[PDB]
Amino acid sequence: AMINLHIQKDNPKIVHAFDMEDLGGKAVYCRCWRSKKFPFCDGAHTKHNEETGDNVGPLIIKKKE
Amino acid sequence: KAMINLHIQKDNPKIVHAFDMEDLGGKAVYCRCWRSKKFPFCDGAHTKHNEETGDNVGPLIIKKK
Ligand code: FES
Ligand code: FES
Repeated sequence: AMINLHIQKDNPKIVHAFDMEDLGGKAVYCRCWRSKKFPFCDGAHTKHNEETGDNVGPLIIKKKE
Repeated sequence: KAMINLHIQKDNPKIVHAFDMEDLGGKAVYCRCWRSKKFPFCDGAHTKHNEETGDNVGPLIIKKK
């Protein structure tokens, strides 16, 4: 069973590379591949966890202050 | 129907990782397939997942400019 079901299925390996300056003060990244704002988290993991019984959540990268 | 995460910290109801940009050093490669033995970091387990399921998931790279 696949993890990603709809994102850029013409791409054989979806990879996102960012410079830390592109994150600003905080970036919240999607790790469930259900977000409408992918690679960013939009809270779609909540609906996925409720329907499948999963426990996935996002990745948060922020500035120290 | 089926879950994304199968074995990582199943006692945790929502797996979230939060880092300061200083904790990344020069480059961090984050897992988005939940198959890595070094989770939240990518160990290349996505290649085996993509080969077996026909998926196209890949990691998230955050680096210094
Ligand atoms: S929407 Fe995918 S982890 Fe939040
Ligand atoms: S091991 Fe999960 S994306 Fe590389």
